[PDB]
This record gives sequence, C-alpha cells and structure tokens, in this order.
Amino acid sequence: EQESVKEFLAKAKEEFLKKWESPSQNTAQLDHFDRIKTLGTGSFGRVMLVKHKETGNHYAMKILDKQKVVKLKQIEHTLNEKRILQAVNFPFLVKLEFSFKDNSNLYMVMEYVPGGEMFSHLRRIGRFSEPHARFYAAQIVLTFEYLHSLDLIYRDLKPENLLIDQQGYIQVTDFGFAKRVKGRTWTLCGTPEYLAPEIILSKGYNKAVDWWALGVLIYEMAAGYPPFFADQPIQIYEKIVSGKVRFPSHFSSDLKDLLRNLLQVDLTKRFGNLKNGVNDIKNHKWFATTDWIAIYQRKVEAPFIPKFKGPGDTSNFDDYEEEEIRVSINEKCGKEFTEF
Ligand SMILES: N[C@H]1CO[C@H]2[C@@H]1OC[C@H]2OC(=O)Nc1cccc(F)c1
Ligand SMILES: N[C@H]1CO[C@H]2[C@@H]1OC[C@H]2OC(=O)Nc1cccc(F)c1
Repeated sequence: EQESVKEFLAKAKEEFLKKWESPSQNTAQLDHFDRIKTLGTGSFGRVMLVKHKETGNHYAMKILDKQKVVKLKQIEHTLNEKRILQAVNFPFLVKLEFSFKDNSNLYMVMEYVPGGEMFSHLRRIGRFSEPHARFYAAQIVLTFEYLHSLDLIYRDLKPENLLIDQQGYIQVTDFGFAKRVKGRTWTLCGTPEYLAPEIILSKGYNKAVDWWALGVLIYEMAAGYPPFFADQPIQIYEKIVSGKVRFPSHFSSDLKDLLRNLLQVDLTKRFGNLKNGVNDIKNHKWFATTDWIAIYQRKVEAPFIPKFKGPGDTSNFDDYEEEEIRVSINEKCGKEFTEF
C-alpha cells in the first residue's frame, strides 16, 4: 500500500481515539429548536426536521424514548451509536452537531440532507446504469476502509440508509447497529435481505459481513431489486445460505465476477476479507475507470443532483402523522443512560 494511504489511516485512528476516550455530552436543549415536520418513524424513536431559533440553521433531530429503548433491549446499541457518531469524521458520513437528554428522551441532532433516501431515487428511475452504481459503490468502499481501520463494523448497509446531498454525493446515516469490535461479535441484528450467512447461522462474525452487504447493495442498484427476497424471513434465509444467485442478462461480465466474490458464502474466501483486504476490491476490473483520489476529494461531477428549493425543503421525504414530543415531569431510566 502507498505510504500516503497508510499515513492517512494512522492519523484518522489517532483523531478518532481522542474523541472516543473523552466523549462530548449535553451540548444543547429542546427549547433551542422549532419543530417543522416528521421525516419518518420507528418502533422506539422518530426523526424530525427542526430549525435552531438563534442561528436559523436546519437540522435532523433523532428522538428516542428511554423507556421503549430499555423494553426492546437496545441500551448498549443506543450508547454505541452516539459514542461512535461524536468521534468519527469522513466525507461520506453524516455529521453529529449536538446531543442531549431530558426526563423522557435521548436526542441526536445531525446535519439535514435535503435530497432524501437513495432508495426513493432508485425506485423512481427503475435501476441505475453501471457507471451510476459504480460512483455510489466507490464511496461505500472508501467509507468501509475508514470505519474498519478504526475497528468499527457498520452492520446496516441498505439504500434506505444512504442520503443524497446537494452535490449528488452519499451521506451514510443510522449508526444504531454500529459497534467497536476487536476479533468477533455475536448479536443478531440488521435487515433480513442484507444479512450474511454467518449472522443467520448464529456464528461469531467480523467485518466480512459489511462486504457481503456491499454485494447485496450493488446488485440492488444495478438490477432494481435485491438478489434474495420472499414473503417470509425464513424463506429469505434459506436462499441466502444456499450458495446460489441468478444475474440479469444486462449485467456486464466484470459486474458478475465482482458480485460472485462479494456474495461468497464462505467468509474465509470473500473479497474484503483476504490477505490484501480492500485492495482486492479497489483493483478489480469493474472499478478500472474509478479515480479513487478524485472521489475522496469530491472532484467528480455527480451523475444526478436532487431537485429541491432550499435548505428547509422536505419535498424528497414523505408524510407521517404528527405526534407530540412529550417530556415527563419525573426522570425515567436515569441510571441506564448516565454516560449519554
Ligand atoms: N424510510 C425511513 C427511514 O428513513 C426515513 C424514514 O423514517 C425515518 C427517516 O429518516 C430520516 O429522515 N433520517 C435522517 C437522518 C439524518 C439526516 C436526515 F436528513 C434524515
Ligand atoms: N458530512 C460531514 C463530513 O464532511 C463534512 C461534514 O462535516 C464537516 C465536513 O467534514 C469533512 O469534510 N471531513 C473530512 C474531510 C476530509 C477528510 C476526512 F477524513 C474527513
């Protein structure tokens, strides 16, 4: 590997560990913001577009109910998420600007990304051409090189978690399942269509599960649908562990070869997890036209720019029932969330 890549990753790890060992806490409060619109929801939390009252800047505020986090066994995962987000720094990761808690909730306030989900644009167009898919995939390869060098596993890659910014580049969001791992880890988590065989089989697993999920993502971007699907998760799991996959005839031979090596059921033979690491991917024939430095420096003109009117436009997100953000007059679950 070139010495400039080695020195870049060594400095990146030094800066991450300084923030990891001394996390920021309590850097705003709720009545510093005005609420604008709910951007979507979940079982234990929501994301809302908000405006900061002094500066006028827009942000995306993720709100988690402390009692529901405890009930759904997500305490350690919520603490991982905020500790990792406040310590990372890379061109294709969403930025955490503030965090705080109150009697009822935890809050993570991130920069707002007005182009919306990659998934929305994929379904509007049908499928991405191979040059368009390759522009997005190169950004994910560089982001995993960075996260894996910090001993982090991401564990939720899918098109709904990749937002498109005002220059047409990716911002990765949702670190709810991310974790710092030396060696192996064991938690069953993720989305069914994207799970590697070793997660389904309850084995001890490692960063190779993120390279499997990159194979699922590139297939989905280039075909318009993922490689393994069915009405019941147990049927999806049976197709994943089987060791077979069918490719559309319009795929190039170079694309098929790359996908057979990422969607490799034996984790000890999978690209990204061999002696040469990420360079088996960067040097594959499917990426021969990619300028890795130009992508990192954001100097390549993007294939597509989202249509929106300004920094507070919500037209690329969809519509949800608007509910209260209620805060109890008594403190809930204070012990469990002391470090947040
Ligand atoms: N389809 C699901 C999943 O994404 C949607 C919808 O529910 C929640 C929504 O999440 C967001 O808008 N998050 C978000 C995070 C950071 C910045 C930003 F601008 C938006
Ligand atoms: N969406 C996030 C990330 O890019 C924006 C925004 O936070 C502020 C900016 O920080 C960066 O450009 N970070 C960065 C730049 C060069 C090298 C590197 F390793 C990280």
